[PDB]
Amino acid sequence: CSCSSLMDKECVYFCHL
Repeated sequence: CSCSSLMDKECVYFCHL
């Protein structure tokens, strides 16, 4: 699981780092 911009913490919580 990964997002476009790991920077955007919102996008992180998603996959949960």
